[PDB]
Amino acid sequence: ADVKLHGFWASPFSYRVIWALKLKGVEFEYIEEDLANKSELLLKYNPVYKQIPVFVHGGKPIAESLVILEYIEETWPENPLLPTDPYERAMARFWIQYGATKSAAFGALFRASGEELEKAAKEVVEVLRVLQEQGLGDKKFFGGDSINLVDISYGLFVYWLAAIEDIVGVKVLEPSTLPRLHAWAQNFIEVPLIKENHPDNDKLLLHMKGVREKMM
Amino acid sequence: ADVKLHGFWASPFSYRVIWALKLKGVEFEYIEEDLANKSELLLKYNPVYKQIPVFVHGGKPIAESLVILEYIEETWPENPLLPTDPYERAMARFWIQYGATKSAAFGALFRASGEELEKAAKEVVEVLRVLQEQGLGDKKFFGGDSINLVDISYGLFVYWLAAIEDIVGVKVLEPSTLPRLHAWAQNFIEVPLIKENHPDNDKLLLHMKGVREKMM
Ligand SMILES: N[C@@H](CCC(=O)N[C@@H](CSO)C(=O)NCC(=O)O)C(=O)O
Ligand SMILES: N[C@@H](CCC(=O)N[C@@H](CSO)C(=O)NCC(=O)O)C(=O)O
Repeated sequence: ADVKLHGFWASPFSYRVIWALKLKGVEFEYIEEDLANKSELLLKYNPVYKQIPVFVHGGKPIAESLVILEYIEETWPENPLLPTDPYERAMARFWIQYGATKSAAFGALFRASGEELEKAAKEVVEVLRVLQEQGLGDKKFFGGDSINLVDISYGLFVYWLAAIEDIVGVKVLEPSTLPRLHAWAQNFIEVPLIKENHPDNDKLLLHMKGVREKMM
Repeated sequence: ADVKLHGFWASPFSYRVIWALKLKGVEFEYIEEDLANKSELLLKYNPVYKQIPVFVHGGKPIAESLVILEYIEETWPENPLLPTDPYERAMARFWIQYGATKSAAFGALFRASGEELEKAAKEVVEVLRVLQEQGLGDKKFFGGDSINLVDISYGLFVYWLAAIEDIVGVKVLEPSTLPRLHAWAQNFIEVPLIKENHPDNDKLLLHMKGVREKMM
């Protein structure tokens, strides 16, 4: 396979690329990186950040999941994951950037000690409320009737929410508080592409529990 | 004028939009916002962040300078500010995102107290070295022989460097340490479009000095 993807089994960032490639029907070779012993190709291809994912097409590398997603959308334009209208595309990019900026609040809640856990959860709920009210609205998905790059970027929120609930013991996405966003999260998880491509849940929660245990 | 731009006289973010519009030859109405008494249109158009710039086209608003820049490039494709090849476009977006991520180091250096000022300056120099070596290379501009959206995004670095040097008293862009990036910064400042469109330097340094004086 011409296309290569360097990833990590538990990474939402490399899963974003797997979803986009599988949606487009692009064959690819997947390379699992040991983050404690990074491959020579990983360090050569991504000297700036030394992170996965690293997507390679025709021997040329691309780092940063959002940048890779836009390259895939431009290179394989069939089965579009962005709208064609520039204004609608700007709204999609606006919400993808909002997700990237606000993703730090989820890590803060995940590592928050007993005190200030209530405050960290409060800030996450507000982020989700704005996302629901101004981003999603009454649509089934951020992409309308089917998922698009906005829904793919928000898989990271679902990953964080499910882990925070099962490990931290706090639920920041309550059906009675955010009915539309909660319905979205359930619908997203049930999309066959998503159902078929995600880290083993038991293995993922165990891994994340050990990561949280480090920060005391 | 159909196109409207809500900005702030001392903002590099609204200057990014002015540069792109003037390069494209798009007429626009400029609205100066008082950040202490935001207009009804500013709060209506940008409820998520309540910030300038806010670009309006056909009565429809767009917030976030990088998102607005891509909308302008797609809407007025003549005089291109991004390459057409998807791989080259991905490298442009990669370096624009690197600039956004690393811009926080400049604010850190600007507000750094006497102790840890040396450390903040060290981290900025490393950011600039990677930008020079891996981003700019031997090109005159990030856009090659003429400025593109990458150069426009890096006007923010020039704004910070000039202010840090004249206010903090530390020079993080030395010609003998970063010759290519220093030559780039001088060439960028001398582009007639840039020379003709920037905050009054005396007025800007005075304003920024007062902003730094607040954080003690
Ligand atoms: N902005 C990037 C983030 C990638 C990332 O965090 N990758 C992590 C593992 S995923 O939890 C990574 O590769 N870290 C390297 C390390 O742990 O040393 C993107 O969106 O592609
Ligand atoms: N991510 C945005 C940043 C805009 C911004 O910081 N704007 C500031 C003033 S510029 O120094 C702003 O509008 N702040 C509002 C306030 O001070 O309340 C962009 O790139 O458009």
